[PDB]
Amino acid sequence: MADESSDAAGEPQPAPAPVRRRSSANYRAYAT
Repeated sequence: MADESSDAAGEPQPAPAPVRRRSSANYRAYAT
């Protein structure tokens, strides 16, 4: 494409959901 706005004019991709760190950051802090 020529313009960088084709992302919205064409097919927009679904945003990935962020993972929580309440169990991954507290569990890794005890080991590492």
